[PDB]
Amino acid sequence: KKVCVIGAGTMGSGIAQAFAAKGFEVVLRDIKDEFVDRGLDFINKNLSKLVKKGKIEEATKVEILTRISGTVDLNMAADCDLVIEAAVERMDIKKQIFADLDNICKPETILASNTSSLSITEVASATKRPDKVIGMHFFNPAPVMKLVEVIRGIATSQETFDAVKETSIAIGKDPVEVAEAPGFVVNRILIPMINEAVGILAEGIASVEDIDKAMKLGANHPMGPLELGDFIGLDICLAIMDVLYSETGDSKYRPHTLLKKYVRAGWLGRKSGKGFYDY
Amino acid sequence: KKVCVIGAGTMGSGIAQAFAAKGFEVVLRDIKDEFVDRGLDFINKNLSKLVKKGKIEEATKVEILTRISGTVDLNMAADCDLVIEAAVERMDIKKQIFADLDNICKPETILASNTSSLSITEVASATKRPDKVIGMHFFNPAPVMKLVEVIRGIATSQETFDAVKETSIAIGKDPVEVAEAPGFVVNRILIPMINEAVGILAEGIASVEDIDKAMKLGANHPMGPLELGDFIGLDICLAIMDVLYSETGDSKYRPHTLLKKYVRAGWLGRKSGKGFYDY
Amino acid sequence: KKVCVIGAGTMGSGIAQAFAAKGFEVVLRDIKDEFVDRGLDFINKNLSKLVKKGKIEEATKVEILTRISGTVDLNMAADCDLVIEAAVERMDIKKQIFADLDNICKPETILASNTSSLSITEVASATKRPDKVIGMHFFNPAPVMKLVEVIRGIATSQETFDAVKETSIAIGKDPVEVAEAPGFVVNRILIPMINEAVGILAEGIASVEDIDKAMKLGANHPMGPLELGDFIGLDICLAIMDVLYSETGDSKYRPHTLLKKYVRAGWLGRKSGKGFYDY
Amino acid sequence: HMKKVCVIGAGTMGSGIAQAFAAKGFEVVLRDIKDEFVDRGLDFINKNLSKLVKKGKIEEATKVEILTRISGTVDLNMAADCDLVIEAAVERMDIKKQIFADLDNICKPETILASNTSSLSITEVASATKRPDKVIGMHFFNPAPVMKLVEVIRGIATSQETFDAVKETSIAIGKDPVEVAEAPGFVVNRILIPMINEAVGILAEGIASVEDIDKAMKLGANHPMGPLELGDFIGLDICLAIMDVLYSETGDSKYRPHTLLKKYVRAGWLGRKSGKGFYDY
Amino acid sequence: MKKVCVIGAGTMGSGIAQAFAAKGFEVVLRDIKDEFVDRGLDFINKNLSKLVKKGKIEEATKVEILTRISGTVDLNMAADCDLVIEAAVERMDIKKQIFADLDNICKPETILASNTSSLSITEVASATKRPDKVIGMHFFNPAPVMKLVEVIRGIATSQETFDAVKETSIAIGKDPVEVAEAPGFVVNRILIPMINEAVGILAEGIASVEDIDKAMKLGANHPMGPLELGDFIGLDICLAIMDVLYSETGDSKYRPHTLLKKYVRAGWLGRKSGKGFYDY
Amino acid sequence: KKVCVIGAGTMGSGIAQAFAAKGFEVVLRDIKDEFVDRGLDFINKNLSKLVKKGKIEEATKVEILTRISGTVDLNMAADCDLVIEAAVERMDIKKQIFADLDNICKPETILASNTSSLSITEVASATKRPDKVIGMHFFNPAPVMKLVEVIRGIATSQETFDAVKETSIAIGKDPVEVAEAPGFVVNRILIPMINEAVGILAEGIASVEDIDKAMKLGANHPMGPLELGDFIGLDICLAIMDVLYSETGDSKYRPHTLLKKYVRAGWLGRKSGKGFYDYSK
Ligand SMILES: NC(=O)c1ccc[n+]([C@@H]2O[C@H](COP(=O)([O-])OP(=O)(O)OC[C@H]3O[C@@H](n4cnc5c(N)ncnc54)[C@H](O)[C@@H]3O)[C@@H](O)[C@H]2O)c1
Ligand SMILES: NC(=O)c1ccc[n+]([C@@H]2O[C@H](COP(=O)([O-])OP(=O)(O)OC[C@H]3O[C@@H](n4cnc5c(N)ncnc54)[C@H](O)[C@@H]3O)[C@@H](O)[C@H]2O)c1
Repeated sequence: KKVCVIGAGTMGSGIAQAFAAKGFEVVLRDIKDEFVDRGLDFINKNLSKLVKKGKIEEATKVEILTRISGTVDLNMAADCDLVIEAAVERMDIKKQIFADLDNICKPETILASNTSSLSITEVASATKRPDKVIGMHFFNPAPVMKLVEVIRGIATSQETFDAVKETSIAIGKDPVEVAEAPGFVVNRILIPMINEAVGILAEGIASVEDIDKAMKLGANHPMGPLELGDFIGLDICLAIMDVLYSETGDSKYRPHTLLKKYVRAGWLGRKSGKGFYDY
Repeated sequence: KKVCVIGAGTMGSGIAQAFAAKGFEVVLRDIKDEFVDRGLDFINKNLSKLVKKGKIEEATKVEILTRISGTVDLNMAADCDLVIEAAVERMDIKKQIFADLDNICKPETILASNTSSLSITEVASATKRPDKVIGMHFFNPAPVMKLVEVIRGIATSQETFDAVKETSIAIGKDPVEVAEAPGFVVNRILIPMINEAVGILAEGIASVEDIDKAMKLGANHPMGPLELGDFIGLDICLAIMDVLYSETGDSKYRPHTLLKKYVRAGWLGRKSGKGFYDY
Repeated sequence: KKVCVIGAGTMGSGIAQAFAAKGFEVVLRDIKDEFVDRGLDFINKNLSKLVKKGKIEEATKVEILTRISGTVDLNMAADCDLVIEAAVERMDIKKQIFADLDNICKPETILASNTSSLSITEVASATKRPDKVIGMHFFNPAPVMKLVEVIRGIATSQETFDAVKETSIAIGKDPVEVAEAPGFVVNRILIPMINEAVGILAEGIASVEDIDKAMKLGANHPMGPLELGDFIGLDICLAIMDVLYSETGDSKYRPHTLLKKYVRAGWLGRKSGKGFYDY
Repeated sequence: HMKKVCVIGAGTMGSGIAQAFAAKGFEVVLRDIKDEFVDRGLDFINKNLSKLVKKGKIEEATKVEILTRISGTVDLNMAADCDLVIEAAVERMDIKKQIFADLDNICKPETILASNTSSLSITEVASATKRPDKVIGMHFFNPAPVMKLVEVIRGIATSQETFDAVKETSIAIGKDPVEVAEAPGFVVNRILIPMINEAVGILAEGIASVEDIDKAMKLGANHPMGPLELGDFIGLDICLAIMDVLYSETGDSKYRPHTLLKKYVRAGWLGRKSGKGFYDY
Repeated sequence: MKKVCVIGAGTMGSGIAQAFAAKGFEVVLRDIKDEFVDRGLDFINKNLSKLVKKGKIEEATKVEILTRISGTVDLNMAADCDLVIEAAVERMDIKKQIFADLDNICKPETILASNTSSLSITEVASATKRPDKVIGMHFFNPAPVMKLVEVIRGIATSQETFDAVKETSIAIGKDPVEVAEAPGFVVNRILIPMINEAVGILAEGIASVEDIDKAMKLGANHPMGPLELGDFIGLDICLAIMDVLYSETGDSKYRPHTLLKKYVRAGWLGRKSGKGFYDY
Repeated sequence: KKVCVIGAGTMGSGIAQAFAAKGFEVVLRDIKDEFVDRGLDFINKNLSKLVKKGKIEEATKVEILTRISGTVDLNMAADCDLVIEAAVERMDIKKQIFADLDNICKPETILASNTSSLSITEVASATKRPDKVIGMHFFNPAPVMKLVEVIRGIATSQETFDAVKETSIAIGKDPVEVAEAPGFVVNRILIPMINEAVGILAEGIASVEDIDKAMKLGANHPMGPLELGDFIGLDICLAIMDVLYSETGDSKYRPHTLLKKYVRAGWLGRKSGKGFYDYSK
């Protein structure tokens, strides 16, 4: 029924749009009016694009925007049935936010995090409602991508998973159940695949462009892995490999040294104008 | 030019079709008439499907079939410009055949292997022609799939590479350059991905179908890794990991114990009615 | 209920004895009279020792020996409800035995292996009743030791597992359910512990006596790890590590070089008069 | 010849160690930084002695004699004339060094300086003193009054004389010492905790249940506890920390802690002490 | 290149300064205070005096060389220099600061090089707006005599920046090699793991310290055995390099041996402490 | 003292020479007359160089050859005091030879192997005189190279070791004591250095020439690792890395895939005219 999204950045704003799009009332919290407005402006822009394409009615864009209430006040979360944290990827911030909501929110509230790399279970333990703590891992762009990885911490109750599953379906998404482990499903498979491509390039086995063509034509992938690395962001790819190696303690997942070098140069991919390809 | 394909199974016959179809004279060789004739039957069937599909006229079918001469006699390769060895077999006898071809063939002839598990360099060393020995890795089905991984043995000359590259383009393919290494590009990246999926299943992190769903929706792939494993054949997948682990000596590429158990059960995927899914 | 034990060595004989002791009619099959009679005579001696010590009455011993019929003829397994193979572990042979038994025996017959190191699943694939093949792993001495690790191949049915579980209880054993994996439970944990001790010794960290004393007093174990290795047999300990490393592909389970050296010396422990200690 | 010992850190382990010495005719000092800690340690010793009285293991008067040999304090200088000092305090290296450096200045030269640490380098601690030849590990097992094993840990500069002296003292207080050249996990932890970590791996992959793993080990290897219940008994946080040290020190992924063990610890499911680990309590 | 600034008046810095002045180049030698600069200049004066005394150069040659070296504390004196060499061993945070400051101060042509092998040149270069002009130039002690320079290219280092540094290296009598930035470059990447391996052999009682060293000297014709070499380099240094190799690669192949850790922890660092694998 | 060398190949002939130059009586055995004469020629030819460069007198050359008798009869080993096997690097054959020698030779005979790669302990176990079996690892060229790695099997006696140490000194060598382990000392350290260089090359970090120059100038080595590889032979280098990986079970010692590719090409180094460098052209 009523949802709070903590953080009005790229994912936060998209998650807010996704719920609001399906008739849910949405509180959207950030820490300065400027940041809130930036999120509302971004949603508004997305929704204009959709009206412009004839995909929705102008009245629908308005109905959706009116369902979203921006705020800088964390107490606005208190009567919400679901909170989705999409803040900065920093463990102490996660834990601080969840501990506080645990006190601010009514007992029934489910507390979810969109985190890619941090332990749901650890986050849960900072609260006295671990049974109600869960991961809800959306994919960019949140309004469009149907996949949600529903991450169960070891103490996440079946009741909590079931409600989030149903809520996920209710907003037009296709949820999958994942017991907490490093990289969940998608990143666990995909990022090492990008890291493997780096390895091939580093040893002069083939060129950036041949590696990518080989994967596109040979495995029927939409993008080649290096192109994909650039799209996701090489700093993100590296941080993910760092967590896989760190969490597993298995050198299997060691990020390649050439990857480290690209990142240290600021050659992060599309968003910096340069990565494995020049933009 | 004129080309010889050695091996009249589905890959060999397919490759011969791809050349004949582009105006090249082709000698298809296998070890007895009944293998040769089966392969020509297979090709005939393939070209028959393409008339019904509307893509070519029956006349063209006939013309394509006239360019292909079946034989048991390896001496018919003597004046060929390119010889493509496609018969899956042991290193000991592949070496013989390349050595045999080295004596038989005119000095211009390039000797190519379709292998993906054996060393191109090692095979080349059984000939006095190592600068003219090269890998040409086609993808199933050979007539339609555009990718060719052109595999350079350490002695393969730039001349030999450039000729095979241009020949590849002449038959409608999109060649990539690959220095010989374990798994080339496609397998080196793709198979460990399937192996990774096995690992996630094995630790009860997610079900078979949620793993595949997550990869299809999350990474926009047309098949999930486990479903893909069943399609390739889990025996084939295991054998590839075996090669990667054996060649690298890096336990990063260790095949998962669970994959070994599926294969020892004869649960090979589609071809046996059962793998990670049952059919 | 009627059981067949294949292999009149120490373990096979002990197994036959445990079954006979609990009311089961038992066929004991080996490849030659000499081995069969040696088996029966080992069981006689065990039972006579128990009489002498006053644990069983003479008439109990006589009844027990009556329930065991020695034979060299595998067709005597034909109507047994359970067959337990306890011959020496060579996959090619074990597969032959299991295939033969598959044709000889009635369809209800469950086929069990006492192997510690060969794949139950792979053995099962040699038969047309993979759902009736299973591991039953006994501990020396079988008449005395309570544990049975019941090893499910990936195709072993619930019904087959439930029947073996009940039978184990019926013979006064305490079965545990183990999905097939390298080392099952006990060896998977115990041998690497012995291997670890060897490493400590090899780096001069502590003496043989102090390593074993530390573990006895510190972990409340009845034998220290090196003693235990000597008791089990160092050749046996090394073969298990070899299997763990070979199946996992994880160098976590590499056997220590010092252990290899002891075994190559013939310094196997108690059975040779010398291992980590002198006997 | 040692007859006066100072124990530093009045927790479970330090108080157990003070009691083991007090019970065997040493003059014992027990130091902590706050009287509250000291008093609590005394209460803990009082309590274990009372349980022995009540079991009929010892007379009440014996208990009163034992308690009299122990003098609590917060003044570090009370260690000055001790023949032996056993530090059993916080496991943080920089503070441990400071303690040992101060003891080095405070103590007569004959005084042997020991640590009960399981995780930190004796060699490294010794290097903060001018008496590295007289620094040593004396690793006790909980409960210290009952368990006979002591792992006597030699730093690379520990002298034969220092070891001999600690060896014969251990034998004098009724303990059974073993000699261990410093390395990660000494003997017991180095072998035992990886057994526990291995059980977690078996569990994680659905190979067998918690109860079946433990039964298999108890019956199959003739152990009194299974690895998973033993982890719960030791404390899964303690188990994870040790694995962490083994992996960190060796740099060998052979000793990587299982990811599932990490998840139990992160949940606060530490075993008996939290009412939940691999089993419910 | 006419004018070079060397930052750091320690042994390494002063040595590099000397090598440049000896070959005709004008040099600015910079450090943090006058005492250090003067110490460095006295060190150089002494080296050159040794060369005069042994008959390698004439007194007037020594004087000429010394006059090409100007000493300072002020980093602004590097502004018109064509090459800057940051010699002092730094923390990453300070290094980045220094390079960022040089980037703002110097004329746009100036190439900014680092002698310091432990840190990523690519990472340092990202602290400036001239990453194309940031490079590694790794000398060997003593820098006036040792011919080898490992010229380390950051991933953004331009062909023009490398070519200039290669040419300058040859102009000062050195023998440069090209190295793409990677952990341990060439020399340390091969050499230090060899020492580490020796330690593993020692730890398992396979052979004694002396027999290990004898074996390598006589069997592989090495000038020093691995264990005495460890002592000469400094075992703390050796450990720190293995730490970097393991940390950067993430491969257990390069794990420092636990016995090496114990020697360092004891303060038994080798010659510099009077004791390592040998007693000095 | 009488010595028997099994194998008149490069190493055996060299070893035989080294013993006869120091006054020992030598029996040199191979399986055909042709191979014996080949060995004796090779020795004669080496000694002729030592004369024609004034290193020894013509009379010394003759004395030396006189102390050597070629044979095809293994029974000529029977009364020798030391047998050195330098035949063929196959475990079955070493076992076979040593089993037979154990029966043929008098009880006092010490049985030594020149093997680089095979277990001394295992070879010794095919005899009933394991206390008398040992490794004597010579370096090419055996007559010149001073180092000998004396390899103790786990059963090799102190007596046997000291005898072989004394004999090693007596023939003007500098022996070192090595407890059996993969690669002994020299190869265990040296070959992975070469393997490491290969990895630097494979990743485009530096060229062949620059790698070797870096090592020569930077480490004061006479040869760089890649040219050293070519000199030793890349097949030999790969076979050693294979043994290290095989015996240790540790990926630390995995041979680089690039090395494997060079060897498969027949680019083995100097012996084939091409390895990391071009020699023949
Ligand atoms: N970006 C992606 O593609 C992606 C994909 C999947 C998951 N995630 C996860 O989502 C999170 C990152 O989201 P993003 O990419 O939108 O980041 P972002 O930097 O775009 O937005 C973060 C926002 O959080 C706000 N914030 C910081 N502290 C806060 C607090 N205490 N309360 C409320 N708001 C606060 C910031 O002001 C900022 O607007 C991470 O946890 C990441 O793991 C991101
Ligand atoms: N060549 C080297 O530089 C080198 C270096 C280190 C160690 N080794 C060791 O030396 C041994 C041999 O090397 P090599 O270079 O002399 O080989 P080689 O092939 O030059 O000579 C081997 C000789 O052994 C003979 N032989 C085979 N079986 C025999 C038998 N039963 N009795 C007597 N002779 C027999 C052969 O006829 C041949 O003449 C190997 O064990 C090898 O590991 C050699």
